Amino acid sequence: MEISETNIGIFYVSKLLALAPYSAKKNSKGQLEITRSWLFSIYSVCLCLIMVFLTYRGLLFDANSNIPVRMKSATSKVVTASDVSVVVLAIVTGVYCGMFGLRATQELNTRLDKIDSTLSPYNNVKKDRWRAYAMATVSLIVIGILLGLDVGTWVRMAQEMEDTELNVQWYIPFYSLYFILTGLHINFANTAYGLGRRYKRLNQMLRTSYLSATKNKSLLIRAMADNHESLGKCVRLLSRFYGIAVLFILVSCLLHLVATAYFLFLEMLNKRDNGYVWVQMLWIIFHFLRLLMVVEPCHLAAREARKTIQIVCEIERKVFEPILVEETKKFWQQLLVDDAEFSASGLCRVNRTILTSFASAIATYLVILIQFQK
Amino acid sequence: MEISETNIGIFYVSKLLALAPYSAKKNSKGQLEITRSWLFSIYSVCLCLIMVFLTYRGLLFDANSNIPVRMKSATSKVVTASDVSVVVLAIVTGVYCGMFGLRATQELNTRLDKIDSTLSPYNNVKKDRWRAYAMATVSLIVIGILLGLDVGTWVRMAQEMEDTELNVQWYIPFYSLYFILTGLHINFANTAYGLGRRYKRLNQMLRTSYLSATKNKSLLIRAMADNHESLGKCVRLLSRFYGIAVLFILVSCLLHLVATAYFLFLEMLNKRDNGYVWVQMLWIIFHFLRLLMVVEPCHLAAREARKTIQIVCEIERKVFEPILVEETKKFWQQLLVDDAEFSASGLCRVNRTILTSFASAIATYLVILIQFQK
Amino acid sequence: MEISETNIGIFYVSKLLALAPYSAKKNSKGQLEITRSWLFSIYSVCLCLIMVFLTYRGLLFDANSNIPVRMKSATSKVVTASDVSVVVLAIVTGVYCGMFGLRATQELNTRLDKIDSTLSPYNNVKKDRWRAYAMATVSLIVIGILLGLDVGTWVRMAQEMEDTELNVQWYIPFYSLYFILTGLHINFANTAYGLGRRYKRLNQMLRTSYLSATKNKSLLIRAMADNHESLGKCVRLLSRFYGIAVLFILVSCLLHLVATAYFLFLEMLNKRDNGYVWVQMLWIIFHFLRLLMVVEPCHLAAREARKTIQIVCEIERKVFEPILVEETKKFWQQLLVDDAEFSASGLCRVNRTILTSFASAIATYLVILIQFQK
Amino acid sequence: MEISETNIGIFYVSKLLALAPYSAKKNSKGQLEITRSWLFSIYSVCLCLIMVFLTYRGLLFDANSNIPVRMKSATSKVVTASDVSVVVLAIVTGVYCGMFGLRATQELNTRLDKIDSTLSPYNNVKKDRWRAYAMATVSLIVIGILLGLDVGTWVRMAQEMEDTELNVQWYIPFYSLYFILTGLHINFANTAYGLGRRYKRLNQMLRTSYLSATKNKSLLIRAMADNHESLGKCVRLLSRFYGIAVLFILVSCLLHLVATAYFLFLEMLNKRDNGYVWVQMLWIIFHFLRLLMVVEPCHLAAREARKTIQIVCEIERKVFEPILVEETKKFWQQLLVDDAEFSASGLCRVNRTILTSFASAIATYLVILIQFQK
Ligand SMILES: OC[C@H]1O[C@](O)(CO)[C@@H](O)[C@@H]1O
Ligand SMILES: OC[C@H]1O[C@](O)(CO)[C@@H](O)[C@@H]1O
Ligand SMILES: OC[C@H]1O[C@](O)(CO)[C@@H](O)[C@@H]1O
Ligand SMILES: OC[C@H]1O[C@](O)(CO)[C@@H](O)[C@@H]1O
Repeated sequence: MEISETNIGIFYVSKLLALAPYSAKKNSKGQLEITRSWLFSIYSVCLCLIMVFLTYRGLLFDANSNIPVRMKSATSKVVTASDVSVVVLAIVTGVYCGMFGLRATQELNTRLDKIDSTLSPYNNVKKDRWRAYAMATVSLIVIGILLGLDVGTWVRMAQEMEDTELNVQWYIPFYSLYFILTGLHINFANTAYGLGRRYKRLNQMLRTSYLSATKNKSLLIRAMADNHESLGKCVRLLSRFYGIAVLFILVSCLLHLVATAYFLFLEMLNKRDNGYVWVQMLWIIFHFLRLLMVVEPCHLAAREARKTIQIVCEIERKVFEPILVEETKKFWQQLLVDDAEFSASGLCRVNRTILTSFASAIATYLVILIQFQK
Repeated sequence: MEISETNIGIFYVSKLLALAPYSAKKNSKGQLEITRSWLFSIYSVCLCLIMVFLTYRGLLFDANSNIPVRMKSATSKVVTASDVSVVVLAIVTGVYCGMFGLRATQELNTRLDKIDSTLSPYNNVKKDRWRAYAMATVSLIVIGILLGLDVGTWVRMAQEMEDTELNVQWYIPFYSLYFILTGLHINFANTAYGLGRRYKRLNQMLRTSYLSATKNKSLLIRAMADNHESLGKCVRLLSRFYGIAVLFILVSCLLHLVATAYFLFLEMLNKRDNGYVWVQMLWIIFHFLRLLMVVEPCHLAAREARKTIQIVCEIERKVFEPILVEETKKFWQQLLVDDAEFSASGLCRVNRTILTSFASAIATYLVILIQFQK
Repeated sequence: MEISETNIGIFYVSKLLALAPYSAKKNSKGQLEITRSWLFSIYSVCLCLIMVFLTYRGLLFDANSNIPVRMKSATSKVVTASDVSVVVLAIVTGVYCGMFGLRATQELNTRLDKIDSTLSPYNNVKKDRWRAYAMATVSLIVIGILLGLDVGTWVRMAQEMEDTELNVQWYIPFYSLYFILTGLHINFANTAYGLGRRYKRLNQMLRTSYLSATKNKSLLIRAMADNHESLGKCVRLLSRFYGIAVLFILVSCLLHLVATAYFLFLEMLNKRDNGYVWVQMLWIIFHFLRLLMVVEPCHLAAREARKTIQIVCEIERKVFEPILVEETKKFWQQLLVDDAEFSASGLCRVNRTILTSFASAIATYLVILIQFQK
Repeated sequence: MEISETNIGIFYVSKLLALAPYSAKKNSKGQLEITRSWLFSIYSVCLCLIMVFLTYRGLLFDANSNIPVRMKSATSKVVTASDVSVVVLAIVTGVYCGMFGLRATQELNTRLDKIDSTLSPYNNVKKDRWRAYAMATVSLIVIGILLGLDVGTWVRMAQEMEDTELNVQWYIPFYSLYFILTGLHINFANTAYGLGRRYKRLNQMLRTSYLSATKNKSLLIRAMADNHESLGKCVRLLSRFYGIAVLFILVSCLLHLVATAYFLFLEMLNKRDNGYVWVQMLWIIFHFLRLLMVVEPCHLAAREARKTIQIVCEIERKVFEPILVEETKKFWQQLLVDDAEFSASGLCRVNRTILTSFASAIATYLVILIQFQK
């Protein structure tokens, strides 16, 4: 995860949501330093364990309730349990990654500091801060009104048939855990989008400074080679930090994209109220947007990294000095060798192609289950 | 999309079908210039919106009609809605690509002009114009008689049980939108086939001029290197212009190849008239041909681009001059680096392998659905 | 397809089976010449058309017979029609490839002649002839007793309930077409195995002559580079000749591996005679062996082609002369560039990985269909 | 398989379990020599044949018993037969690989001896021996208590309804064969983990000795190039030795991960005793751990092999001598050329991506079968 004074609200939100128990303390030479927060580590572990235990306790309390609200069936129980358990797994993986990842975070931030140090000409900070804050605020607000609307529609259905108020607020830990899931998505989307933006700036350096004695050109070549190595290693560091968390996030998103669609189809077939149908449509849209927050930044970063050698050849021809050509040859050898694709801890490569495979899964399941219903 | 006086009827047809609101005006130095047509942009947006609203209005009017003609079932409604909605999505994506794509079209045509400028020896214009016009006319005619036959068979079935004339002409916007889909297929097939033909000419240059002082050979090497870069970038420009349109076209084609087959199987099982069965067989053949108009040109272009280094090695050995060998080394470095595969906006690579995967999908669905029917 | 005096019986059998209407006439300078046989081309087209029409006529005659023997059901009809039609498609594709492939065959044989010309030290002809003749004889004999056993078991079942003799010999064209399918498999297996054996000899040249003035070493380097180009181009020529025929062969083999397994499962569930069960087990084994006659030779050829640069590096280090090192550098550049994987006309790459995918299909279908039966 | 005095207990256990009929005899010059044990080869073949015949005899004896214990159904019979037969196939493949693999084992051990000879600085033997012995003991113990618990729960269920003691001990050969399967897993996990650890040491050599006259640096470069070749060839030797055994192990693991899950779901639906449910949960966990003993070591080895050129570039820049740079260029050419991914005899590449595909299979089957049950 990325820690910087460009956008420190994201780090504070992640720490609040028990996903980054860290401390951001400066020294005199700038260089924001990330240290382990022992007071916040125990807070994160306690909050994660308490929230998971609470949502599971509410889950089995609804299951054992006299009139169940959310899980009253042989199949509704299984699907609701799968949804809650996959959300719990995503939360636990995010907390585990944020806890035992201090060294990876420190190394990634140290590399990013040197990356930003030599990217001055197109280092526009205000726009980056505004974009990051807007993305975080929009994500938190959309999930806030989504959880509020979900509470409202479930309250409406429960009151349709202490009545049910405690039965429906038994899922408050579930929505609190959804909040932590949104925070984890915010963190990963910020880090990957920052890596992609730095790759864009790296591509821009060679695109404008060269395709427009002279040892400054050789210095720029060496600095950009170091920058491309640092970005390629930062992608690997991110894959070490949130690789399994992103895997479980993708699994949760696929499971939700299947289960919410199945619930919407069943509810439409039963010819019930329009509120639950609209809420499930909003949930499907939100799940699609959530999926377009992990595959999209990784795809952008990989595509921008791949677009460096294709411009490096241009300097390879548009050079005459015997030293700068050798330097560009080394850079070309790098880009022939380097590969900066995000990996979900080695199981899969996160990019837009997943969007196809997920569909190839969903269009399968939605073809099977529906045909079993009718 | 490609604009040239070699075949200007395709551009005029695309502009008529609300898919290319552009103006082709020359200057004195040849160089056909493509400008944004503000009068035609509003016409395109109005036609697209009106056509989509009209086909949807007819869709729900048939659904709410006293005796529905095309959608009278719980499953027929869903499948017909899926077909109409996927056609609508393809049309909307094509219009959106043709509207917000002026810069990409201008850059692609500017690059293609320089490509054709230095490909004189095998620049045969009359055959290219005849082939493009024949392909466009055949596509439009086949879809015309197909829509006419579909109107006829649906009229026959509707009259089998204002009677039904307004109910059956409620789908005239649907067939008008199918016409725009055919026009979009024509446009993409023309552009991709032109890129492939230029790749073939590029391969022919090095295949005949070298495998048969002398600085003309070095000049030809440099010109062909520039040509291969321009073609590789033109493939990327096309992937930027029609990348998502081709994705939605492939999705529509897969959905139709499944739905038309399911309808044919159901209709054969019900033992009804032979006209609808033959019309659906023709529709399946047309959908297969439509699929063999996006994967086929992209596959041809990629295969012809891949067949350049495999001939570049021949000059790499069949050269003696110290400068021409270095030039061929740079060209070889390009072809080792370059990749000219069309991408459907990053989700998938369009080639003949899709034909396999589509089958692996269809043979799945046609195995499931049929087993659910029997 | 490969024509040589090393094994001319395979070519004669292929010509007899309407799969190679060619003439093998020598000139004084050795160099067996393949010419188009106009007398045999019309024979091949007539035999193919007559056989296809005859098997289809018998198919619909059994379907319309008073007591059908092989197709008396709603599903048995469909599965039997699929089997017969896929066999017919394979036969038609093989005949079409053998007819409009004179130029490809001539070029492939011309390249193979030069390949064998400079592979003298390990050119062992008697073993190659014996292996090819044994493979062809074993394939023909196994299919002969398989068709005989199939005739016997179907006669037994038909007589269990002109009685049925004409109804059961209505499928004699089907088994005659199976004979042509076996001949096509023999042809492709001979050609691909010859390409693989020549790749093995090429790998052996560099493995023994170098890893054991001296311009003979440079001559050997140049000759082996030419040989590797000729083999890589011969693989492409074979992919042009039998690319679609191999695709339809793989489709037929997958369809048969599914259908025969489904029939065996159904017959075991019905608790009928053991003869049909054993015949279907033999048919499944034969279909598996048939599949291990297209993926196996292509996989062997690709694996042996890939094992050339991995030994080329050895000479790259074990050389001292400034000219031989440059020659080995060119050879290494080839093997870095070259790719000699057989392609089924671009849809898929034929290798052992298909064996996995086929299973991933079969284990799917055999899981679905069976669960639908019980 | 790896034979060394570092861990000789694994070899002795494998020989005892009829998976390595070899003899480890030293000569005076160290260099542990592996010879074929004719006394142990016949013992291995007899034990394998007797065990397979015994488990099959017990299988059909339970099937033909008056009151079947494990297979009393139309589907339970099929699933139990599939499990037992896939275990038998894995055992037979392991025995066949261990018998006809003397040359491959000898070559692999000879290469590994030279690998370990020049890896002295980080050659820590005590930790390697402790880790290997602990892994083997833990695997054997976990499978021992698992088979004991399985015997106990099956005895409990059988006594719930000579009573059944001989019927339940009719599966003692099945659990004895499971022991041999565990031994095969131990052998492959030891060999692949040793290859990965040697790759780690190779990566460490260049990571510490260079990234910290001088011909010792060139000597180290040459030695590490030879080491990387030897490791790449040792991976190929392992793929030759246990390639098909690992394929059948993966097939068995997938079949078990599906069948045990189906049994657990059915047993939970039937609302039976908790002991069988907990035993099946333990079996699922053990099968997952077994799967994380073939994909995990191969993935680690491939990932560590891929992390060599990415550090080789560092010496490529951090060198000044004209000879050491040329040596590093040759090493870079290797790592650009080399590929050290384990292959299951060419059908598939064993890595963590399989974990995804297996899930994509399981999540399919568990979606189908369950929907067929309800
Ligand atoms: O409660 C929120 C979660 O449960 C569902 O609403 C099920 O209807 C899912 O769509 C969503 O992920
Ligand atoms: O109306 C044309 C469209 O609707 C169908 O005819 C359904 O029968 C499809 O085959 C076709 O794509
Ligand atoms: O007639 C031979 C063909 O038909 C079947 O026997 C069906 O039982 C198939 O197994 C085989 O391919
Ligand atoms: O007997 C052990 C084997 O049989 C099962 O227990 C079936 O319940 C499997 O889980 C296991 O692989």
